[PDB]
Amino acid sequence: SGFRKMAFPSGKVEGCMVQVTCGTTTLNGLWLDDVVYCPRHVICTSEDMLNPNYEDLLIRKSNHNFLVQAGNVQLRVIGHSMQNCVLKLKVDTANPKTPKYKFVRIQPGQTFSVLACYNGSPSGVYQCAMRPNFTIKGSFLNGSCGSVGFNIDYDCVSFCYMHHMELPTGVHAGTDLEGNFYGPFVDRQTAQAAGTDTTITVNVLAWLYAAVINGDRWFLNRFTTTLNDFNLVAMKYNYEPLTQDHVDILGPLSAQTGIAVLDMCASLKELLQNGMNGRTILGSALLEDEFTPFDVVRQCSGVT
Amino acid sequence: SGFRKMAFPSGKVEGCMVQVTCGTTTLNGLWLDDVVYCPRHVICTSEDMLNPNYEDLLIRKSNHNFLVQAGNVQLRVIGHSMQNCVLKLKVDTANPKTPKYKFVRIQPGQTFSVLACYNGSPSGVYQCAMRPNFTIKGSFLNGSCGSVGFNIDYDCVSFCYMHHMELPTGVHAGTDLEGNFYGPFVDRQTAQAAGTDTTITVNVLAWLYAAVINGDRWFLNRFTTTLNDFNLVAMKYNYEPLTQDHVDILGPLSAQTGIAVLDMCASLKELLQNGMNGRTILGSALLEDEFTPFDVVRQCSGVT
Ligand SMILES: Cc1cc(C)cc(CC(=O)Nc2nncn2C)c1
Ligand SMILES: Cc1cc(C)cc(CC(=O)Nc2nncn2C)c1
Repeated sequence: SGFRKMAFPSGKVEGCMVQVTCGTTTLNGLWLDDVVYCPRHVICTSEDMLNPNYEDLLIRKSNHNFLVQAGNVQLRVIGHSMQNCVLKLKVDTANPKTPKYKFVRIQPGQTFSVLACYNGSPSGVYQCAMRPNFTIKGSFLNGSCGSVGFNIDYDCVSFCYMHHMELPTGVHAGTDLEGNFYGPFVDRQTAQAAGTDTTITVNVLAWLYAAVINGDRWFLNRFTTTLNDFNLVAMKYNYEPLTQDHVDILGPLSAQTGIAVLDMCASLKELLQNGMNGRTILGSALLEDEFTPFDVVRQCSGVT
Repeated sequence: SGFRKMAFPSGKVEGCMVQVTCGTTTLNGLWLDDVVYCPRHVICTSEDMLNPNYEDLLIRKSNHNFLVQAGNVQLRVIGHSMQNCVLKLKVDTANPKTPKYKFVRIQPGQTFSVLACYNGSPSGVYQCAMRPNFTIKGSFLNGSCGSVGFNIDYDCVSFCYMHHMELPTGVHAGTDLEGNFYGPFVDRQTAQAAGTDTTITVNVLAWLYAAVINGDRWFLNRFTTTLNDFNLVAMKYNYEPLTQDHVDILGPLSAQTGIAVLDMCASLKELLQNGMNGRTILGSALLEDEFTPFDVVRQCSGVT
């Protein structure tokens, strides 16, 4: 028992991190097979970032201008191309440590682990959620760009995120591995509105089930609710509307605990309307939304 | 910017995990050089665990009874010995993936990453603190025993913890890598009092400095305090007494932010006496004590 904000073991991803330098900018790259993927802003100086013409900036660069180092060994760049906001640097050597992998575009509300890196070296790993507004609340300093987000299903790493920037508000924006930004964000140093964010209702409910499984039960009540009634409360408190698809995904947790999803919704309703009253759930004094129903099942069953 | 409960990259430790089976019990082992380290209770059946005579149980076991598998390959056991609560299984092959390592005994209040494993396979990684009462609040199910805690300084892994058991209260107990339990705990299925726990004051102050660095400043006030006055408040709220050694370790964070340690203590005093008033600090609605001053400096500077 016990429930923690657990990240995936990062080893398979650590073996893919490289340092990419172009001119005076250094950031991280992801080496999979004979291709290194990195944010295209590696070709910019901070001066260019105000309004960069990436096509023009990339034309002034040749394969020999992209310095790729994997630990202490230099990779020979034999091709370069821009795909959306990522550069793909073809190298003459396939990464011997390339794990089985996929590139996936996750949905808002889904979770993933981030391996924060600097100069191609791993600094740490943490679990986070893609917010409903397509930002992430990470921990990224200058040089962290190119650090990636991922999930792991047994031996296959699904890469879902590459870090590109910090918004003026301190939240983080990035792309899938085809270079497409999550959200309306552009790789330009400009005012960028992240939309209104909401709490991931299905995740909070999943976390309440994890709390019951692990012994924290004080919030369970004698009430029930309907999806319509619950959604009027979810609206007031800036929670995502709960759908039958969300109830269906909570099925296994409802079956394991014997607590009907709408009964757990009534507990969540009372917690929203009355607060925690100075009490905690799984060591938290707020309603946690960074665990999906899949994460709860995985952690509660010990999937490796 | 941003501040997360970051774990160390687990790759170097993942390469050391093996599965150890003895009779009908399977748990995790740590393979470093030609030695596999695992909890000695691998030789017990649940029946033995009520009051085990480990010396007698181990005498009935031979090298061929310890089945050690590293992924899918079998290791040949050529020696076995018990050191405190750990078994050391000498194998005929040195782990090719053995990183530079040390065995260290951490102090209460210090933090480390745990690589949770099942059947010798990694499931996830999370950061936690050794509580002042020498327990840890982890996430461990049946089969997680032998999972280890560690810190990493550049290329050297300092192993500090090996998981052994869950107390009847749901908190976790384990040993250093020489098999010595942290705390008064015994590897026996019996009633075991974990002492009174307290909040790690120096860590909360370190986390308040991290909050100021990352923009969360609402808690800063016009007050100061003394170590004596602060400790009267720390006593009332079950916080560890702050010492000059703790103030000295907070030195770098005080210098970086320009906020005197006793001024930050006055903010902490007001937060203890008045609460958060429904506000948050770094995404938390409680005072976080699982970040040491070293962790804050490391994360705020991007150490790899
Ligand atoms: C001027 C400029 C403009 C853009 C669009 C991107 C960057 C990189 C960046 O913000 N990186 C970073 N990652 N975490 C925190 N920070 C500061 C820089
Ligand atoms: C009966 C008995 C007695 C002892 C002293 C140890 C064990 C292993 C154990 O408790 N392992 C475990 N690790 N996380 C959660 N749990 C249940 C079993």
